[PDB]
Amino acid sequence: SQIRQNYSTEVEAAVNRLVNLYLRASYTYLSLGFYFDRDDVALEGVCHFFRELAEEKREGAERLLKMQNQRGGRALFQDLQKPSQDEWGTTLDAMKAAIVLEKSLNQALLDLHALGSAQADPHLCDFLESHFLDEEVKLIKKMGDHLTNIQRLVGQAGLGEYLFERLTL
Amino acid sequence: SQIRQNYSTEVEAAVNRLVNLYLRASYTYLSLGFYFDRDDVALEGVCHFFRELAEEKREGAERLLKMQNQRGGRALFQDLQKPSQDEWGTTLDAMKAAIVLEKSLNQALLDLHALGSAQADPHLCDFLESHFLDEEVKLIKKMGDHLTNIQRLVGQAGLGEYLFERLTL
Amino acid sequence: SQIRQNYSTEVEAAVNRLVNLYLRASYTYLSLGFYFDRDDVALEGVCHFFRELAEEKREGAERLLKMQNQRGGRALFQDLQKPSQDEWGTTLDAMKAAIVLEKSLNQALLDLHALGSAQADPHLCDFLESHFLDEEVKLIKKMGDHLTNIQRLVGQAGLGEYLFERLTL
Amino acid sequence: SQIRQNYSTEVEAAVNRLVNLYLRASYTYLSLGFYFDRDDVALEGVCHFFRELAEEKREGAERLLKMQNQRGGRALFQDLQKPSQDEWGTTLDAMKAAIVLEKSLNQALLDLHALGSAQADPHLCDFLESHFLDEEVKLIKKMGDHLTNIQRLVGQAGLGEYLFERLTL
Repeated sequence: SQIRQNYSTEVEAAVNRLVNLYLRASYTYLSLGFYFDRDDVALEGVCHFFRELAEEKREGAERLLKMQNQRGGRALFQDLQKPSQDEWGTTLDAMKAAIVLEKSLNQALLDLHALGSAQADPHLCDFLESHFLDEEVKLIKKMGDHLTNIQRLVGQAGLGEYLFERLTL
Repeated sequence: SQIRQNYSTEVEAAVNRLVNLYLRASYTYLSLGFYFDRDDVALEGVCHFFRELAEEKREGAERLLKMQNQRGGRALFQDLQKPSQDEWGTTLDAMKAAIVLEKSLNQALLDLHALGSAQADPHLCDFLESHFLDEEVKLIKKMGDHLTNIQRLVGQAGLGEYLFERLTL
Repeated sequence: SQIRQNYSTEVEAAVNRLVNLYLRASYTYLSLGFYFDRDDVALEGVCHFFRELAEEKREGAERLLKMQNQRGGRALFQDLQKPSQDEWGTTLDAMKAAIVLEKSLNQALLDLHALGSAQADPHLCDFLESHFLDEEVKLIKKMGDHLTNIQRLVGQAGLGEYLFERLTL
Repeated sequence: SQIRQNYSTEVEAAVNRLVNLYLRASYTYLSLGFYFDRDDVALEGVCHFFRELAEEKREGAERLLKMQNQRGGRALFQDLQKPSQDEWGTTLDAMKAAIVLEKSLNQALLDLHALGSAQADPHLCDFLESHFLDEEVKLIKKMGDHLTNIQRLVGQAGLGEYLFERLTL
């Protein structure tokens, strides 16, 4: 590549894997969202929460792909594996699964940042810090907040799950 | 002081102690507010309530400091002791601690008013009446109202604490 | 903490100490500001300068406290020690004391950044860089500029101090 | 008087004397203001300062006269003695004379408040507190501030007096 400069093949490959992770997360949130739109689940506020997150993760993947091209790397796409569950249980179960998912994305971000630091790639480090690391920390705090409120509420579970959907989401 | 007139050294000293009390209360409310912002507490309406009060108490201290200078007294600052607790328990526990705190501020206000009356300092008495005594009485009534509603609600405690935060605060 | 990830206990503790430092600085600027509001000092522009800084330092402490909660650390508050002086002398003396104070805050920021780098905590490093390090450098440059102008002016000290307050502050 | 209630003859008489004091102060400020409008003094900002105060004192006297009628007392007017000086010297001399004058008004206000308290006349006490006592304290603080700045400036007296008039008044 005529433009490629200070961009290691290790970072290029790790960026492609992170793209796959973000598209996988988007797919998981798509499944979470439509599960809560089932007539026998019917928690529209929970559906909207996860569908919003599906779009966020997809836009994350696109920003990584744009940056890959800006640095002169080459995007490589792999199969997207299906979400880990077909049915997601209660709002509590779903929010726990979502926190687990975001923490695995955050760890991938941190690992890629460590690689960029080891390769002395400051543009990559700045890119992750500006557009991903703070967003992950804020999102995980929000999900933690939600988890705590769901748990406080489902100590009469049906009533609690309805009130959280109506008054928080 | 060229401007000092009818302003006793006893009142000057008591004003400085009241400034310390108001800054201490501000600090306590700062700790109360961020406790309820913890991910394992997560009651944003309670956090906002106490953070608003932290600002009110700080503005109280500043008004006392401005008046101290207007009368020709000299502000003297002392160490600010840390809040009495590191963790504040439930919304009920926190609102009880807050009422206790405001009643101690109110008693300090009343004692300073009694001193000004004993020293025949009508400007001081009017200053306390216009800017502090009514505000304390209104605030304590509001906290009493909140206490009663929290108590009525936590007769299913988790559900009650969530509903109060969502629908009152 | 359910949300805590890549956040060492050493950083958590250093963040709490930085919160104490910023609240102490806020308290110092409160004392500086009201000193210049004394009827026998009467430099309103200097009072406004330091009172503005008291608010900035308080907002700094609050941003650190918010970030502490976002990462899953636990805020711990300690006694706030009183400012180092009761009377601050001339505008020159006060601006020297203020520069000394800001450089000690800056050094604490730099030490915390070094700790985060040693712990491979890029979210912390980015947080300090975005919200604190540039603000400190700009503020210290401004105080240096002010110091130089005060010094040029007080080579007829009373006249110089009045003109600086009227025409710069 | 059909309407007179809880209004002692001692308070009625003291209100009439305070009216004379306020009209005398108004007259003094009229003389101060036009002295600084002399072509051989020519400090227009000082002239405007004292002429503003002449109007304030006149409005004070009118408010006392209105209150006298509201309580059913009878206004009695006496000769107004001329100001104590024909020429007022420098801005420094004039501001010292003005502070002396305001402190004598303040002491008269405080004495009348003490009389009302001794006569258990709360309407009188409230009237003085709302409309006079705070205004006097603020005005005396401002004059103290001005005095300090004039003194700092006239440590090159002609230049100092010009700069104060131009940049403060």
